[PDB]
Amino acid sequence: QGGGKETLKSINVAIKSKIPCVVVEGSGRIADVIASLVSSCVKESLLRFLPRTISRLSEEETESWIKWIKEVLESPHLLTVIKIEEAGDEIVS
Amino acid sequence: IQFGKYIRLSCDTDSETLYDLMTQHWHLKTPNLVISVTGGAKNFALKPRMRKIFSRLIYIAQSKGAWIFTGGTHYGLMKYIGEVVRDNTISRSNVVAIGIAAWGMISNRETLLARYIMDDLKRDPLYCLDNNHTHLLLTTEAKVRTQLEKYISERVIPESNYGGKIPIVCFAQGGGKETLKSINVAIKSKIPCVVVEGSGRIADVIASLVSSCVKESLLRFLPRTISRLSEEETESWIKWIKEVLESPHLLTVIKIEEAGDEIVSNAISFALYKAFSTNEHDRDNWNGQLKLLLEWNQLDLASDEIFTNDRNWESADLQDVMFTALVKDRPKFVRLFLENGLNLRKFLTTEVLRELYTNNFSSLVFKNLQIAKNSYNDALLTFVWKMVEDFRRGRHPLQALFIWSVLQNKKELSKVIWEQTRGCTLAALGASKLLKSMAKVKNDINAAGESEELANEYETRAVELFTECYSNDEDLAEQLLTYSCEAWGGSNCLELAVEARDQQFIAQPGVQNFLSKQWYGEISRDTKNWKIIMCLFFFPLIGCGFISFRFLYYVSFFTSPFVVFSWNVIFYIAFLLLFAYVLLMDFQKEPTALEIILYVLVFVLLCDEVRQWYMNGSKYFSDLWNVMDTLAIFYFIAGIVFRLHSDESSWYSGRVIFCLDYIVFTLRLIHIFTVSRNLGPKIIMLQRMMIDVFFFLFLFAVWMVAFGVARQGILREWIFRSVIYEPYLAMFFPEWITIPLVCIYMLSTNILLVNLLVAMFGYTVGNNDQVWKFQRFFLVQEYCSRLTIPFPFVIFAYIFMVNEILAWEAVMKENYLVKINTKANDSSEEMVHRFRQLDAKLSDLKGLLKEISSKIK
Amino acid sequence: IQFGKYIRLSCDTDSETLYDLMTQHWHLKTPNLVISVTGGAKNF
Ligand SMILES: CC(C)CCC[C@@H](C)[C@H]1CC[C@H]2[C@@H]3CC=C4C[C@@H](OC(=O)CCC(=O)O)CC[C@]4(C)[C@H]3CC[C@]12C
Ligand SMILES: FC(F)(F)c1ccccc1-c1cc(C(F)(F)F)c2[nH]c(C3=NOC4(CCCCC4)C3)nc2c1
Ligand SMILES: CCCCCCCCCCC
Ligand SMILES: CCCCCCCCCCC
Ligand code: NA
Ligand code: NA
Repeated sequence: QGGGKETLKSINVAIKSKIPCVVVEGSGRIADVIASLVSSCVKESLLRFLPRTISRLSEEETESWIKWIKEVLESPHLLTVIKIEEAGDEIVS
Repeated sequence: IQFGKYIRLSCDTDSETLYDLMTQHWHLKTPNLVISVTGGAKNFALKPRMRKIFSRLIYIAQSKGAWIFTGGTHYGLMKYIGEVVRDNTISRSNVVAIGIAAWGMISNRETLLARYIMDDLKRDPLYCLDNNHTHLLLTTEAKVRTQLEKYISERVIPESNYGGKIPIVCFAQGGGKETLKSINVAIKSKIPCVVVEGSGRIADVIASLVSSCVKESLLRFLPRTISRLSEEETESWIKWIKEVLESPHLLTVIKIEEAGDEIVSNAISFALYKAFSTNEHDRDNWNGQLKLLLEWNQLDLASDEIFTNDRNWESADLQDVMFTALVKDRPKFVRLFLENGLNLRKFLTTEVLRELYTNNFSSLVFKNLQIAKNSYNDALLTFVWKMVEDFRRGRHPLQALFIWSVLQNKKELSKVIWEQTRGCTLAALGASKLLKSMAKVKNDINAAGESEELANEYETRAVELFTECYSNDEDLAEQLLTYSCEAWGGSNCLELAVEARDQQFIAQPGVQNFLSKQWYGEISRDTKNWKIIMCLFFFPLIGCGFISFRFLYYVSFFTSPFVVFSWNVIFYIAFLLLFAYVLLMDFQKEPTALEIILYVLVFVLLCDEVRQWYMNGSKYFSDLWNVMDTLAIFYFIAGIVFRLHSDESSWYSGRVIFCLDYIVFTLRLIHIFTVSRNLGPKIIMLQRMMIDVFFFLFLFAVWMVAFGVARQGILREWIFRSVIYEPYLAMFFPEWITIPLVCIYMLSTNILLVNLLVAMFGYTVGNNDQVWKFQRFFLVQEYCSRLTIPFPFVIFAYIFMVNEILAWEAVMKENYLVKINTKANDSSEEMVHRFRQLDAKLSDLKGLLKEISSKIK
Repeated sequence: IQFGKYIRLSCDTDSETLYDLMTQHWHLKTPNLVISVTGGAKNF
C-alpha cells in the first residue's frame, strides 16, 4: 500500500524474479495506480493519485515508472486488490 | 434612522475611507463578508428550503463575525434577510447587515434619530426601505457596492487567516438582469468566489452549465423574460454567462439533492477553498489551507487534499493547529491530527493546560463548579476543583485535558481524548462520577441535563470496555478493577463506580463475579453451601479433600468472608443462648464467671463497632438499624452499672434492663436473617418498606399521643407518665359526642390504615435488576471490608493494629473501538454511499458514450 | 538489542544459512510469510 519509488520497485522484484503473489489496497499513491489498472494512460492515472511526485523525478525516470507498471500487468494473476467497497471483515484473509 | 444608521452618497464617493468609516467610528472588522444578490424583486418564493439556506447563512455570519451586503429594501429576500438578522439578535447566538440602496429609488426622505414611514407597498414603482438592516448606505446602486467589495477583497489584514484577503463570497439565487450583472462584476473585476443555488431563474441557468444551448436552458428557467428585453440585450446575456464559465473554480452550487444541514457552510467553505487553492500562490502552502479548512468544519476536504503523502508535513509542526482544533471544538480535526501523527502527551505541556483552564475554560461551567464543590462535595470533586485551581493560578497530562473536555460537556471532543488515555475504563467512570456531580447543580437544567446524559454515555463506555476486558482475561480485568490509579482521584474503578451510583457498571457480570470471588475468599465457588458449613463444625474436614481452595489452607478458610460471616452468626446465637442461660438460671447477686464472659463478649461487640466508628463519616448513624446496635450495647453497659449497686430496687432494675436488652440483641439477629435471606431482588422491596413502616409507626405514635390527651383530658410531670404510657397499655358521658367520636375513628383509621397500605405498596412506584445488583454489591462490600476475622479473635487483630495492566487495557480498548465501528454498518446499510456508487458506474457509461458521438458527427 | 535481536550485514551476505540462522539457533519455521512495503515514509 502507499506510494514511492521503493514500493513500486519491490512489487517488480516480487513478481518478476521468482513469482510470489502481491496484494494491493484501495488507498495510497502507488497502491491505487495499480488498483486502477485492474500506454500513457498509465501516466494519466499516475498523476491522478500522485501528481506532486512527477514534478521532481526525471523524465528518464518517469519512463521507467510506466515501464515498471508494465511488468506487473504482464502477470495479472499475481495481483489481488482490497477494494474500498469491502466495508467489513474477512477482507484481509 | 428609526423605523440603524444612514449615510447619503452619490456613486463617485471617496478613496476607501468609507470602509474606515465603518471600522474607526463604527463597528468591528470582518473575518468573512457575504454579499447577497436578488434585486428589487417584490416576489420571492420563500420556501422552507429557502428559509433554511438563508437562516444558516445568518447563523454562519455570526459564527464568523461577517458583514452581509444586501440591497436595503423591504422586498422578499432582502426583507427576509433583515428578519433573520433581528431574529438572530433576539435569539442571541453580533451580525451586521449593511444595506446598499440607490437613494434615488426610495419612497420618503428625511435629512438631518430620523423617522421613516413604512406606509404601504402599493403599485408605485419606487422602493420601500427595509427596517431590520443594521446599517444602510444610500440600478443606480451597482457601482458603489461593487467598488466596496473590490476594495475589501484587497484589504490586507495583519491577522491574515485567509492570506489576509478578508474572505468575500457572493451568495446568488433568483433571476433578473441585475443579479446576472453582479456575478460578472464579482468574478471579472477582481476574483472573489460566487455561490449559486438550485432554485431561481438566473441561479439555475448557471447551475445547469456545471453557444446557443445557453439560451436553450435560459428559456427553460425564465421564458417570460426573453419576450421583453431586446435581442441586442439577449446577446449580452449569453455573453454575460460566458464570462462566468471562463472561471469555473469560482462557482459553487447548492444542489437540491443536499436535503439536510451542513449545506450552506459546505458551499461557502468550498468556494473559499478554491479561491485560496486556485490562486496558486498558495498551492505550496499546506498550512494556510489547513487553518482555512479547520476554521470551517471541512473534515473530508482536509483529509483528501492536505493529508495525501504528496504533501510532506512531518507532524511536529502541527502543534498550534491542534490547539485551535481543541478550543474551537473541532472534534473531527483533533481525531484527524492524531490519525496523521501527533504525540498528544508531547503536545500537552503544563503551560498549554494552564492556557486551557484560564482562557478557554468557560466562566459558566467554572461557576457551576463552586455550586458543585461547596454544595455536593465528594472526594473526586475536592481533587478536581484543586486541579482546576492549580492551572488557573499559574502528572497525567492526558487526564487533565480529558477532565477539561468533560467539564464543559464537550461530548464528542472528550471521546476523542478518552481513546488516548491510559487507564480508560477508569477515566470513563471518573468522568461519570464527575458529571453526575455537575448534574446535581440545579443552577441550569440544560447544562445539568446534558452532563447527566454524558455521564450515562461514559458509564456505558466503561461497561462495554470492561465487558471486553473481562471476556478476554478474568484475572487481568480484576486487577484492572482494583488499580490504585496513581491518583486519578485516588480511587479504583470499583470505588468510583459505587460513589457515582453507576448501577450499570456494577450490575455487569464481571463485577458481580468479582464480588462473589471476594465474598467466598480463597475458598472457591462451586463447592457447595453445606460443604463449607460442615467444615465450620468439623476442623479436620478442611485438611481433607473436601473443599477446593484454588497450615495455609486453614488460614485461607477462616479468613474468607463467607466463613467469617457464618461464624459470626453461629457465635451470635451461642452468645444469645449464653445470654439466655445467665439471665434465667444464673444471675444470683454477683457477676458470676459465666456473666463475666458475657461482659467481654459485648466488649468485643463494642470494639468491633467503634472500629466501625472508623470508616465512618457519620454514614453509620443513618443506617436506622446500626444505631440500634450501639443503643443495644449502651443499654447493656447501663445495665452493668445497675448491677453493681447492691440495692435490691436497683439490682432488679438492672435485670430488667438486661431482659429488655435481650430483645434488641435478638432483633438484630432477626434483622440479620431477614437481610441475608432477602439478599436477592427483594432487597429493594426490603429496606424501602422498612423505612415506610418506620414512618407509619411514627404516625401511629403521634396518634397514640393525641389519643392520650383526649383520654387524660376527659378523666381527672405526672402527665408525661400518663399521656404516653397508658394509651399503649389500654391497647395491651354520651352528651351527643358519639356523633363525632366514631367519625374520629373513621378518620383515625383511613389515615393510619392508608399509611399502612402505603408502606406495603410504596416500594413498587419509583432497570430493577441493575437497581438490585448495585445494592447486593453495596451491602456485601462493607462486610468484606469489615475485618474478615472470627469474632472472638477480632481483638487479637484490633489491639495488634495499635503498569502492564494499563498496557493490557490499552489493547482491549483498540479491540473495543473496532467493535463500535464495525457494528456501525447497519448505519452504513443505508443508501448513503450506495446511491451514486452505481451512478458512478453509468457515468462511466457516460464516459464511454463520450467516445461515440465524437466521430459519428 | 534493548530499547529483540540484531545482526549486522552488508548486502552480499551468504548462501541461505541466514534462514538456517533463523531456524536452528532461533525460532520456528513458517506456514506463511507476509512482507510489507511502505518505504521510509514518515507520514502515514
Ligand atoms: C442450631 C444452630 C446453633 C446451628 C444452626 C447453624 C446456622 C445458624 C447457621 C449455619 C449455616 C448458616 C448460613 C450459611 C449460608 C447462608 C446463605 C448465605 O448466602 C449468601 O452468601 C448471600 C449471597 C450473596 O452475598 O451474594 C449467607 C449466610 C447464610 C444466611 C448463613 C446463616 C446462618 C446459618 C444458617
Ligand atoms: F446479615 C446481613 F445483613 F444479611 C448481611 C448479609 C451479607 C453480608 C453482610 C451482612 C451484614 C450486614 C450488617 C449491617 F449491614 F447491618 F451492618 C451486619 N451487622 C452485623 C453485626 N454483628 O455484630 C453486631 C450485632 C450485635 C450488636 C453489635 C453489632 C452487628 N452483622 C452484619 C452482617
Ligand atoms: C444453604 C445450605 C444450608 C445447609 C446447612 C447445613 C447445616 C449443617 C449443620 C451441621 C451441624
Ligand atoms: C374503629 C374501627 C373501624 C373499622 C376498623 C377496620 C379496619 C380493618 C383494618 C385491617 C388492616
Ligand atoms: Na384506630
Ligand atoms: Na390501623
